[PDB]
Amino acid sequence: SLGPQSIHIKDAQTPTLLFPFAAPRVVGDLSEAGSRAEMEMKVLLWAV
Amino acid sequence: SLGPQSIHIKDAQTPTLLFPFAAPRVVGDLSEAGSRAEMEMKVLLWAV
Repeated sequence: SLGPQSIHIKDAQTPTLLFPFAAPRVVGDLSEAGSRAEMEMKVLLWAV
Repeated sequence: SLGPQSIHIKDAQTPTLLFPFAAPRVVGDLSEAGSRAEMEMKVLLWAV
């Protein structure tokens, strides 16, 4: 809604499909592997 | 070491066995299952 009136944008949606192809992270310049080996496992499992 | 002198306690040790039977947590009065289902998986995997 702007000042004088409103704008209809998104109706309402109920999904049917789902495609979790989430690439975790492309960073390798930190020597990060100990925290990364659990953070990416978060990014897969508990996120999806 | 106290004031005047020192006390020898632990020599030095290098292990041979290892037994990780760590029970994660016995708490059930919080409705905690969403965070618990990753915290216990930490307590097993990345801790050991």
